[PDB]
Amino acid sequence: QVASEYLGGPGGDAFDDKAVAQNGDITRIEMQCTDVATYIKLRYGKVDSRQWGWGNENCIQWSKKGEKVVHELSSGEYITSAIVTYGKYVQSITFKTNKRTLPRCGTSATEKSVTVLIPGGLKYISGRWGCRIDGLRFHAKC
Amino acid sequence: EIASEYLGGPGGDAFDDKAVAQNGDITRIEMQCTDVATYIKLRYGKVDSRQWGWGNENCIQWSKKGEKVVHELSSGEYITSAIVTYGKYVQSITFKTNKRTLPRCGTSATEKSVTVLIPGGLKYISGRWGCRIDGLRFHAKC
Ligand SMILES: OC[C@H]1O[C@H](OC[C@H]2O[C@@H](O)[C@H](O)[C@@H](O)[C@@H]2O)[C@H](O)[C@@H](O)[C@@H]1O
Ligand SMILES: OC[C@H]1O[C@H](OC[C@H]2O[C@@H](O)[C@H](O)[C@@H](O)[C@@H]2O)[C@H](O)[C@@H](O)[C@@H]1O
Repeated sequence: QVASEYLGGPGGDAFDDKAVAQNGDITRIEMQCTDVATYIKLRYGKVDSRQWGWGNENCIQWSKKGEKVVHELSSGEYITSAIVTYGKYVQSITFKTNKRTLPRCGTSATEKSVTVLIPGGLKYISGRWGCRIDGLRFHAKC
Repeated sequence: EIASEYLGGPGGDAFDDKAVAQNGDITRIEMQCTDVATYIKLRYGKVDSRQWGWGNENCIQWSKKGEKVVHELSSGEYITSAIVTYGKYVQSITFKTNKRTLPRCGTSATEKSVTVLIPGGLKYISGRWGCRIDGLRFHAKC
């Protein structure tokens, strides 16, 4: 499908939820959130992706950890906007759906900012990960 | 049925290319470009819309005119995203296709920017126009 630019840095390892996303529309957003977003894990239909981020509890050597944040999406709800601040890593993520605006994951929003609009709803994400979210790319439905 | 938010201001007159777009897939982008974009005019198959912007030469009282740019799309090329900078008016537009990033229409600016994904490729545009492009909305094929 159509996809955004890659937003972030060259670290970590690549991930791509294309296949897992064939299980269904995004139904849930799970993230780990402190002054930065340290992982993301979407649910596609009934099937969670892997935890993309916070690879190891010893990641606490290099960033804060944060708290788990869960956003359950209702039937027919889809992500239509992502505001990302990023540099070497993704710093913060603000999602908005066709039904509501979700709180920012990552209280600091000082890095370069980009707003990606996804008419019809986000289908899935790809990017890079390790102890944090090194970068993200947003994929539309066609 | 999939369409972006409207990006721009309340001035000008509404336009909508839904009917003329029945003439075919977009084959050409014509714009007029100075420091800002002053009109847009897509070609649907063989058929142009009316010129959306630079209503008449008196508009030189309020902004520069600019020069005509034409991007010819090859068969099978479709517009997959647009980076739009806007406020009261559309300031600049950078179109991207499945094959290439195209030149921006308009130069650098301080206004708000968004990246619009256009799932399945752009079908047609709507918006508002007068002396320039008051706003744009992207209607996708998905
Ligand atoms: O996902 C971010 C980052 O995770 C891993 O690196 C963790 C830290 O390793 C230290 O050696 C380094 O000084 C820190 O900057 C790193 O955050 C992973 O190896 C790396 O590729 C990822 O970018
Ligand atoms: O599409 C831009 C604009 O075109 C027309 O207005 C031209 C200018 O008129 C002046 O009176 C005004 O002070 C300027 O801001 C305008 O650019 C049109 O009438 C208007 O609706 C459109 O917004």
